[PDB]
Amino acid sequence: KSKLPKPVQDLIKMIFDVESMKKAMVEYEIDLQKMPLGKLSKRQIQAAYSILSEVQQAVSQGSSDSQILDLSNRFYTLIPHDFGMKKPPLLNNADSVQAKVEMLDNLLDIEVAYSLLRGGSDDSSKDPIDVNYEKLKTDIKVVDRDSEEAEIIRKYVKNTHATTHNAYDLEVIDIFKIEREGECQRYKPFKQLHNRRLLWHGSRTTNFAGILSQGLRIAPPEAPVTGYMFGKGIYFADMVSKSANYCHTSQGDPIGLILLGEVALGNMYELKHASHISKLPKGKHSVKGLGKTTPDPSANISLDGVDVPLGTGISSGVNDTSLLYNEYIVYDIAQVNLKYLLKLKFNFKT
Amino acid sequence: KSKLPKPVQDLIKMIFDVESMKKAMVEYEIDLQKMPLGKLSKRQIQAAYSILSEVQQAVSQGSSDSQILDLSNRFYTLIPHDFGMKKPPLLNNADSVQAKVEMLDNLLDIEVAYSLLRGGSDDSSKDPIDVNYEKLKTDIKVVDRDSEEAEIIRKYVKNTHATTHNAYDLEVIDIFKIEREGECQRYKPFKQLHNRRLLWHGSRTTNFAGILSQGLRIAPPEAPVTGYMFGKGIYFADMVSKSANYCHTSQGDPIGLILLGEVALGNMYELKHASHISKLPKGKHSVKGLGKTTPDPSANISLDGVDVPLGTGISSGVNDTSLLYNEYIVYDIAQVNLKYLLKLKFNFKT
Amino acid sequence: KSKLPKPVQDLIKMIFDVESMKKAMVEYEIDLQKMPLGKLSKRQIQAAYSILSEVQQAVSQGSSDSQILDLSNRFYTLIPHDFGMKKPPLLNNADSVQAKVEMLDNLLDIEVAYSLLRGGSDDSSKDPIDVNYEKLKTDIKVVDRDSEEAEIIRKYVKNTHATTHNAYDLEVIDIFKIEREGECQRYKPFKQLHNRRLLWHGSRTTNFAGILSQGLRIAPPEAPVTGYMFGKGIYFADMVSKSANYCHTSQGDPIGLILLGEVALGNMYELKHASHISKLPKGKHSVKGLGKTTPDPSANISLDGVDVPLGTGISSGVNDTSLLYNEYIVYDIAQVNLKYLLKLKFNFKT
Amino acid sequence: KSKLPKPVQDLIKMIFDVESMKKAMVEYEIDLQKMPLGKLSKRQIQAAYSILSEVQQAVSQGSSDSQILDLSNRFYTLIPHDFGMKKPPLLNNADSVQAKVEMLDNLLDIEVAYSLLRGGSDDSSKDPIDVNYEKLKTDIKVVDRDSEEAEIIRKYVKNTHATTHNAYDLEVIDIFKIEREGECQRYKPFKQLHNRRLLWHGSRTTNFAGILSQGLRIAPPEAPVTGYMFGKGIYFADMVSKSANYCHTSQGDPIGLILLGEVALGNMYELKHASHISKLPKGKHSVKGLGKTTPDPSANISLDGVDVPLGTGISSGVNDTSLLYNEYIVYDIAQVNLKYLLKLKFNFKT
Ligand SMILES: NC(=O)c1cccc2ncc(-c3ccc(Cl)cc3)nc12
Ligand SMILES: NC(=O)c1cccc2ncc(-c3ccc(Cl)cc3)nc12
Ligand SMILES: NC(=O)c1cccc2ncc(-c3ccc(Cl)cc3)nc12
Ligand SMILES: NC(=O)c1cccc2ncc(-c3ccc(Cl)cc3)nc12
Repeated sequence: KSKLPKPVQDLIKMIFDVESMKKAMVEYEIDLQKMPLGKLSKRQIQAAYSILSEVQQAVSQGSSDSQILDLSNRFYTLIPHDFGMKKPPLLNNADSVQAKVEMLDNLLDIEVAYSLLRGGSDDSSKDPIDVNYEKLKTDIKVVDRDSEEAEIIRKYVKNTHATTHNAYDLEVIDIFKIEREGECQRYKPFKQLHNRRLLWHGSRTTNFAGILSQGLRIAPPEAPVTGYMFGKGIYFADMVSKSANYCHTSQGDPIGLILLGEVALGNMYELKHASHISKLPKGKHSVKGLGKTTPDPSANISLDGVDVPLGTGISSGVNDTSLLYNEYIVYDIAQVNLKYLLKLKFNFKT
Repeated sequence: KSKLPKPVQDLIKMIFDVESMKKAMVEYEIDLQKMPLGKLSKRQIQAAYSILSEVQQAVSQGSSDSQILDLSNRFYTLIPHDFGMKKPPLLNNADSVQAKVEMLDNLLDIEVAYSLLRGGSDDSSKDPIDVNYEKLKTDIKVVDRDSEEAEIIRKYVKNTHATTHNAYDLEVIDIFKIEREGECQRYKPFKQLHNRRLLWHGSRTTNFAGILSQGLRIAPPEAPVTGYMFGKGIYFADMVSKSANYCHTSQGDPIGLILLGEVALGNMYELKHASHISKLPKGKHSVKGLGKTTPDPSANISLDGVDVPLGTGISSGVNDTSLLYNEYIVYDIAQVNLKYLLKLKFNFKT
Repeated sequence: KSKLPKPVQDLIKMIFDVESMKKAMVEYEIDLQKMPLGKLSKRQIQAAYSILSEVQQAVSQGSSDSQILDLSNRFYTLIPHDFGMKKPPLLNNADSVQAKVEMLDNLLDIEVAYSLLRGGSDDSSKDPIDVNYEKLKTDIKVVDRDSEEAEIIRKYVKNTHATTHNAYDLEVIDIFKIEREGECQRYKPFKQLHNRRLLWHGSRTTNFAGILSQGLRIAPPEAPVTGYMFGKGIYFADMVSKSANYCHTSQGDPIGLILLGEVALGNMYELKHASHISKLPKGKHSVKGLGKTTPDPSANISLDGVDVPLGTGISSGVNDTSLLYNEYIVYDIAQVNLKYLLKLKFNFKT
Repeated sequence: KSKLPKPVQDLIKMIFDVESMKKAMVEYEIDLQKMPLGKLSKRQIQAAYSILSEVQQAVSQGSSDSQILDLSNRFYTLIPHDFGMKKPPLLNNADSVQAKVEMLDNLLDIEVAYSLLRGGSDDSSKDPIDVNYEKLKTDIKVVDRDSEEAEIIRKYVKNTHATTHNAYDLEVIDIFKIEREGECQRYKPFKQLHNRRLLWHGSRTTNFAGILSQGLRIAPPEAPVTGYMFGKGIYFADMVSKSANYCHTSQGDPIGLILLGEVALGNMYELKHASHISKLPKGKHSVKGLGKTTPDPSANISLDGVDVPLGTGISSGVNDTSLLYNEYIVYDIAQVNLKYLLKLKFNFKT
């Protein structure tokens, strides 16, 4: 039925916990009585995403309340909502839509874990976990907290944690040398570039499912342009906390998982002001966003090629930037490979 | 029974309407249970505001994370919210905080209608109505549907209806020549001030009972300063529709109330960009926001010592501004003196 | 000699100083020996204007050394310059191409005072002063150092003398009453507009002959819009010293002339930033640049009606705007009506 | 006579012609009468630097008119000028000082030359050439026209010659391989940095005597930051034409001198908008100005650690940058090792 160490089990389930996946669709106010996990789909969410963009060009170009209104109505039709007896919010405030973008985004992954799990259960193998874990196509290699590799990972978390995120705290618990389904032959031609470094990348536990079926993806095409500060692409941080801030956990759930991986940054194009990048300047490969504080460069290990900014993040010279901390964004899925997949508690400050 | 011309009665009961008030609070995601309508308090609200003002300051300074945490919990608790099955919408985005600034503004009058309501269950000289009528300390004397005034007033409504404001059609149902007791007395000084014209003012119907009672009021000190495009004051539009857009009358409640008052402006301070200010430049008595559309002035009829921009919408010749229509914002509750109240029906083309 | 008040004569002996003309040109580095005073022409200078304009819509719009080099040539050949053994300045520094604008302006005026100065002023009856007077086609009368009028002027002068302009002390020598032949008939329409004030206007003395003959003109079309802060129009001030800084007086020539005209402002367009107006917004009849300082408003007095801003300088509530002091620009020449022409002597601190 | 190859003999005499020195002094209107070479002085020029920056602070911090006038006086009273019969320019244009930064910069070297040229003149043996050659304390050797290096340097020129610089062609009259005494080891410590490359530097001929004897240096402490775009440092280009322009040659004086040095940039703090740097963001070594057009990135030609941008100039993604071409700044003089010296003729068609 099984064999995976306890920590692996406490994981394989979280990934397919069809229960939570519901409490999540609920959080976004969905009428789970017309839009259940069973009738989800990329191609549908995609239509949702597209409606959202036809609303960005709406306000911007200045559109008749009629048009603004129609749009908002279609969106709430192709994506049912359960408000109760309260007036359905408006979608013409940029902030309003962005809220929806975040929503539609966290959804994408969900459609996977289910449709991906709504089958494959026939050849009587082992306990439910094995039949799923197997389809992960990800050798969830195990790591020891008292050997070598992990030894370093310890340092990372501890230091890369911002002073402005003192609303909770971390506590290393599980390290697992995750290894995708041959994403190796993919990230190899992307060695031809300097700048190999391990950065974070947090998310919602309900998401870490498809993050393995076909790793970190970039906002599909139909996504709104002004949806991201540096455009549609994979985002990374050299500050654990900041990336943790993307786990979204409450007092009754101080236990989400994070991830660590290296990207082929090559020659990074660093901005200090928001820009919805479409094409990289010729010669450039990635984009860095200079924040007001940064892992002290004076100190930071490395090896095997990759680099690690694990120095008491101090204040950089940049002082006309909008960001508070750094950001790294590459625009080619094949320009990244996942190495380790942590997980720790968030014991807040209620 | 009653001694108010039929229409004036349908009005008394409409604004002093029991059920609607509760119908209005629920939709705001308020938990009637823990938040009993008969428990609203003038100070209980001003306490809420200040929480918001602190929530937007620290957010516009990327301060700490233990600010939104604590501050968010507090608010939702002071003002009992029943998200039912949804997750408490953190007020971090510094955007959903505005929708909150709004609600309170509303709650303010709701709170006044009630108190004012619950205070005359004693003597019984006439129908409940007439009793609640002597409470608005105002003279609501109907206007002869067929006369100059109606013609003027009605033509005003029709002419300054803006195009981009398509989704609803307007049709005057009845005009009321209101006269708040004493308003005439404090407005007296300001009539020696040049530049005073009839502008519009919309609002939810459950706020009128308190408006006719204590008149138009600025946001309290406690409320944020970045809550209103041009600071805390009494707003006015010269575009009927624009001001009607603030009645929030839906398919279910197709009729709202619009207020026509006389404003002592004088030396206006032009602006094309939103600028949250707390004071006027020397020699400045009001602030005027420039819209790309405005009433043609060559048609500014002068109701004896008062102007009326009944001039059909036209191009102002300004274009680098961020307003599609004008706004007038006074900062002394005395510079105002309401003259007309009107009932209208909204014909939606959704 | 002549039946003209001694004073009126000295004013004439002033404006009609030919030698002082060449002096100007010289200070500009012009080659009199190639461009003799008697060789000036309006089309020349005008055609010179377009070159500067052509540099604008070229220089900053991205250019080629060849062009700037070429256009700079076309310019310097068209208008001779003597720099001696020193490679002549190349037009492409904005501040550089800008002086040429300040240069050309002063030039267009010299030519007018010149062609006028000699067109038929050598008759029997009376001498030159008398003959050249009538050329001015403007009544000129003396005002007494005791007339309520003079007391207003003097008051207006000393009170509105800015504080940054501390490099000289003023002293009114001879006040004069004037009236251009047929300007009243030209100002009659606007004579019935609102907001009329006594604003200043400073100019180089050897320009007056043309002004008292042609009235204050607008920089010809062919001038780059960018060569002027608020588009091409007439400029006035409420700080005597702001327009006085334009009389181009040295110690050699410490006595200058300044104007007090009646301008029909109407609806001003309150701008605090700079823009190169080409068209005006509806209803607008002028533009008023906002400055950090301004005359005290409650100090405004009135002479014959016209609001005169003789109120001691005050800090305005508009601090961010570019201008340190106010400005007024009208774009139709008929909105101005010269009344008083002063004759004051600077006391320098150079 | 001199035992040095004639070509070298020409450069020594050229960069020591006391006449072309004076031609310089006059180029700036400097009064040679009351301000002759022999009277120049390190202390003097420096003191004017302080004044020059006084004009900066006082101008960007405001003040009044009387002060601006006094500082200029103090400047001219220090460095005598002869403005013929023109109006003595006023320094306040915030860039009218820039032209003075240039002057004072030149004056320092011009002064140096003269000083070296007199500390060892009354000697006897060979032509004063070998006498001045040794004073430079820098080995100079001719690079054979058909020397492999020659084909590379020339390639660089013809390739990195900007298209907007079409007001002159370029021909390499001479190529030199110089080696300043001492500079080989004060640079050694920076030979460990990364991104060491060949970059251009163009300056005045009368300026080279000191440059070879003191090496390229950064503006003094007294000197004002406002005089430079990215602060006091040593600048470089990768577009020979860009550096060419700084040789200030004319149809009269067509021959100029430009340098090729290998700068140790390391980790560049890349900007794209004018900024007067003070501190260099941690981890940053140099500064890079981004240009709209740039030497083809995939054409780089490395020479052991030292990269060479000889690729034709094409376009880079950057479009919001304020620059037309790249730029390079190091804020430590020891971070630059001079290598070659070209003597080239310009070819204008004017
Ligand atoms: N993923 C990270 O750890 C992460 C690190 C750093 C910056 C990020 N900026 C935006 C987002 C982001 C998160 C969720 C969604 Cl839906 C869109 C963008 N993530 C980020
Ligand atoms: N209501 C009007 O007639 C009105 C007219 C013009 C401008 C306004 N700007 C802001 C608000 C406003 C609306 C809702 C809330 Cl809660 C606060 C302010 N109202 C306005
Ligand atoms: N003329 C005034 O008295 C005067 C008053 C007020 C503002 C002005 N702004 C610019 C110029 C101005 C002056 C000379 C040149 Cl050549 C161009 C513009 N004059 C002004
Ligand atoms: N030297 C170059 O070829 C050169 C290349 C690139 C940028 C430069 N920016 C400023 C200056 C500069 C140097 C001295 C002075 Cl006085 C003024 C400007 N030179 C530069």
